[PDB]
Amino acid sequence: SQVEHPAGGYKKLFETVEELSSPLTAHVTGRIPLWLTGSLLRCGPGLFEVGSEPFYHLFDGQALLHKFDFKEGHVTYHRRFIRTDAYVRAMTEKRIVITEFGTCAFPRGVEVTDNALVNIYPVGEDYYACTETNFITKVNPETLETIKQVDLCNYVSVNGATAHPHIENDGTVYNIGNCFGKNFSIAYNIVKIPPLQADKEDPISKSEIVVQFPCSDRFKPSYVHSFGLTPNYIVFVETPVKINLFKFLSSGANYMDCFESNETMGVWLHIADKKRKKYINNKYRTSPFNLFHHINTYEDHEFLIVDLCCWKGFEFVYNYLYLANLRENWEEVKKNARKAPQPEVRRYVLPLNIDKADTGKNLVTLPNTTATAILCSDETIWLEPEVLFSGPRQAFEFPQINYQKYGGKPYTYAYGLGLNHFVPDRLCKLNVKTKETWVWQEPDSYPSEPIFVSHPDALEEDDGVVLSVVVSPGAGQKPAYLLILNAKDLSEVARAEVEINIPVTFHGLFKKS
Amino acid sequence: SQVEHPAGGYKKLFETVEELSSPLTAHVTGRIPLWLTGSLLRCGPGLFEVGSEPFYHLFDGQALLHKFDFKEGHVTYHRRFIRTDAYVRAMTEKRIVITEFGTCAFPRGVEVTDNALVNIYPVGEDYYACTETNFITKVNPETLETIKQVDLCNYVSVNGATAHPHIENDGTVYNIGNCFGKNFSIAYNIVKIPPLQADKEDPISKSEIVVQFPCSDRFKPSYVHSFGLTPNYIVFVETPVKINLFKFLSSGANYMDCFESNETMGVWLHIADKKRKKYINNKYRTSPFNLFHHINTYEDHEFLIVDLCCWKGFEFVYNYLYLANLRENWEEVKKNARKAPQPEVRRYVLPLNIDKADTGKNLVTLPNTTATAILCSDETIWLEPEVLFSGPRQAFEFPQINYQKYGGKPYTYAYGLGLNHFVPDRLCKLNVKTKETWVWQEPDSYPSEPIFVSHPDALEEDDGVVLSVVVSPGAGQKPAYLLILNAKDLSEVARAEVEINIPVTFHGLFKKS
Ligand SMILES: [Fe+2]
Ligand SMILES: [Fe+2]
Repeated sequence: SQVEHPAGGYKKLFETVEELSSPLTAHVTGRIPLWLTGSLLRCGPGLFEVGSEPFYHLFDGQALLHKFDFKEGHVTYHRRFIRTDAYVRAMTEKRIVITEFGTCAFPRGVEVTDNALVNIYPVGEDYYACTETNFITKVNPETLETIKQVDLCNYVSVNGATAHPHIENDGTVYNIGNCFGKNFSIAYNIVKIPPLQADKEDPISKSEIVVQFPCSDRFKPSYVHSFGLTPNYIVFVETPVKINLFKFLSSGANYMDCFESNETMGVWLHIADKKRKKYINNKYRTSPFNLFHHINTYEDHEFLIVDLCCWKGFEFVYNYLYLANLRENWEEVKKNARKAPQPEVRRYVLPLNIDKADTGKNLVTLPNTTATAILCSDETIWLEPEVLFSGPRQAFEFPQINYQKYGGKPYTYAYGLGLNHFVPDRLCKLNVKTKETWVWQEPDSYPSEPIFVSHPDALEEDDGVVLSVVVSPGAGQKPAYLLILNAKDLSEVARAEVEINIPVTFHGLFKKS
Repeated sequence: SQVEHPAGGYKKLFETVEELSSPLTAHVTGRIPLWLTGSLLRCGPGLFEVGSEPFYHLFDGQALLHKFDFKEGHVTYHRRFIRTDAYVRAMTEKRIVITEFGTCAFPRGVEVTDNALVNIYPVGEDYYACTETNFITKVNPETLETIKQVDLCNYVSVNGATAHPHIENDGTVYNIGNCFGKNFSIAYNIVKIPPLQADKEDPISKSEIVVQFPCSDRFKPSYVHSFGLTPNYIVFVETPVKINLFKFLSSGANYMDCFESNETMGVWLHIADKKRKKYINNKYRTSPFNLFHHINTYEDHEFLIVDLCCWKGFEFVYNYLYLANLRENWEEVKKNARKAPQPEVRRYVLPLNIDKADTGKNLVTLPNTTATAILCSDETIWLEPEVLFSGPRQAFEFPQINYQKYGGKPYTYAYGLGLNHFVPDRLCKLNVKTKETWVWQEPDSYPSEPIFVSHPDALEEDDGVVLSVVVSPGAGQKPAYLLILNAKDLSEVARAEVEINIPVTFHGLFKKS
């Protein structure tokens, strides 16, 4: 179970690469399924230094857009840097011009980064690469050309937005960002972008605030990375990782310098009625953790099931993700993670109906969970999770599901990237009911978030494949490849090898063609 | 996994029986191991009503002492009521005379029960049956005669004592009970009874207070059921189940009426240096749970590993253990448990060395756990467990280990009784490192706490058997039997059937002969 990486091949995930001018034909081993037709689109950093000025953090390198195309069993690979302000101005001036998450730039107002290195998602007929700021970047998903920059503040009152909007079957987009909501107060706004309507105009110009969540601290919003969505409810988790706005507006500093941990609050969970557009005043509380990715959320009788990838503790996990740390040799990478928060997959169960006559008791009356929710006299509901996966410094992270058909609904399976002291080195499948797992790994191979693609005529939940981009440096070996696994048991079906390196990618999607 | 008991045979665990005048030869099926030589001694209630006056709670029925003897593959069974004050006076007066845990008796000073229905343990050359009060009862382990009543208050300043003293290899006994310790204050005392010394006098007359733990509340001690012991440390867990002494001394009421839950404190964990006899001022804190049984505790580098059978929530679990509830039909037993705390086996890891320079970080630097301990600025150490077993209303309870050789030391295996909505219906083995489990169960069979007995030539931790007393009522069937399982995989080795019923038993021991 404890796998070692003494060769240090994971360092290639963080080495600069060049863009291609046209797509590259990939060498196929095994058999690419013939129904797999479309484009795997993924974002990540590709330039980790501008000349002699280095980027310091994992989330600083300049956005590179990757694409693997699949048709009739053949595969191509293409990549282009996103022509953002951050990238363009850095190429023009031959230096780092915009301040990135953990890299301050040396020398009009505050120039917020639009380095869209995190994720890509559809709004209407368009696709937008994003990071976590107010700026998103329209891209062409066939050529990978950078179409335009969009400033979300032109359309709605929010200071940022997550790279994990939820998208319903009709194309309706929901997302969360903090704002200066009320009188002398901070809040978090849920924005809804409708699908493309008859009049064919930009759906973003029809953005609106659906509902607002209160903040635990008047002047300090929590860092929100993702959130939960069901047909009827929105779920938001407020962690003790706080953004100090006073400290940001003072400054030259970077984004990381403005984060702090609130030691006493623990985690507050909030639910809103999605259709009635109304915050529900249920004071759900639990112990402290970092949270980046919701796995999935759904309704079961009068309860919300909330599956989370947690990190136990209140220190901000991103402190362990500086490039210097991740480029260290293996023994030192392990040492660096010794005092880090511990990863754990957790199921929380939130009762929707709080009856006073149950004060002091466990309200989770469901038959198939060990999660609990205690109603206290002060009207807080204290929650304990059911643990679904727990491995020592072995994270099930970057979770993916059969989203289109089981997102926001009762489900059984999640796929994830396994992180070993923060270094990605395996792919995982988790049965969230039985807790059985499947694993894929090979020595000296470092994979990316697995994306699920259904067989188009699937009736079962895991009838399909997962795709992952893998780096595998070494003598007598192709430096990278696209991996295709059978979603049933994570056995290898095919892989598509390329002869150039591919750096780390965070998120992406499969666009059926 | 969800086993049903529509026939309601579990009710026989709570039906009055008669004592025997001499031992009964048991009918053997399979093969009793020839090295198994000695006496299985177990305590439990055997009289659930005095004439027409009923006892109400599981911990009220009058103490019955059971014994299965093993020699050269043959088995006898014997049982006698313990001639306590509670029992004797009830037979004399033809009514309930002493107030039991959940049964008040109708008409100075305060007459505290000596109903020794819980456990039996050795002190020097003697054996004592006990409950949780200041009165313990010397018994003869061969004849099952009741020798004498001992009032612990004659020897040491404590108001009670648990039924789970720890006993070292040399015979030294440690235990915990609360006391009016300091000025205007409550505390908990650790008492040590030495082994039988040269002068041959009663070791109890040489009892002494080793160390004292402070209380979270000035006038309200927590209910303490058991505690942890290693070669060098004592571990005590202070739960939010509190005893209200003011409410007790006011009263006619019973013991149960004086319990309450503190909603805000959570759980406080305390450690004392055993050899230097000194409380260590480390403020370990975690979320609320009920706790009855420590599984085992041990030292690993500079950390205490603390394995616990927990119930998630602060409502007192004993509220669900009234005889009326446990005698209900199956569907109503399940309904009654719907809002109960959820059982969970948990490993906590307590750092012994708290360095201020790690404030805000996880101090658990061990490689093979996901347990964490966060050092806060206010100097509390917040703890999160590693979950070892978690099943919906399915408790791994009444834990036992290879105590003599692995108690207080690094270990791998625990055995337990599986409770299904509080009804015992299976036997379990847990590998505390890998989390693999083994299960024994048969329809309509309701077993007792499994006791481990080692093979004389054992090379490994689980080389031996577990013994359990099982009730199995029904047509064409022996109403009860002693079950012998192989500790390796919990496969059946033998059983020793008797033709009379055997009610529920709580704890006991095997006395090698
Ligand atoms: Fe993310
Ligand atoms: Fe007990």
